[PDB]
Amino acid sequence: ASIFRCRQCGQTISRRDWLLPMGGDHEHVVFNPAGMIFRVWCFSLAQGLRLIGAPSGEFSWFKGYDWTIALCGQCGSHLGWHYEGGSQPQTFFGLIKDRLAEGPA
Ligand SMILES: Nc1cccc2c1C(=O)N([C@H]1CCC(=O)NC1=O)C2=O
Ligand SMILES: [Zn+2]
Repeated sequence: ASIFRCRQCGQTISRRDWLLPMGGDHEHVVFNPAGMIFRVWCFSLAQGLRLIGAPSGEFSWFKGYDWTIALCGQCGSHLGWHYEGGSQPQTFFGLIKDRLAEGPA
């Protein structure tokens, strides 16, 4: 249980080693304006995604950061968001825990 894959298809996405304690905890539970609750795990790094469009600050869960939707690059499943434009770090990924599968490298 060291690498994270897309639950829907298997695409390699991230690694346990790349978890990022933002504000002291890698896990942040948040809601969007449609009321959907997400258990977001922050990662300093991820691969295998497709980052869609240009960034937006609207509704951002992380102060100082703008977001882009992050899809699985293989199957299109919405896996989370890429955050940029901030500070320490300038960028990171916020991925929806239950949309990944954990397993051996
Ligand atoms: N405006 C809408 C409308 C529908 C769904 C979402 C947003 C929205 O902003 N986010 C996220 C994007 C990422 C973020 O940081 N905050 C959000 O509320 C959504 O899931
Ligand atoms: Zn996928």
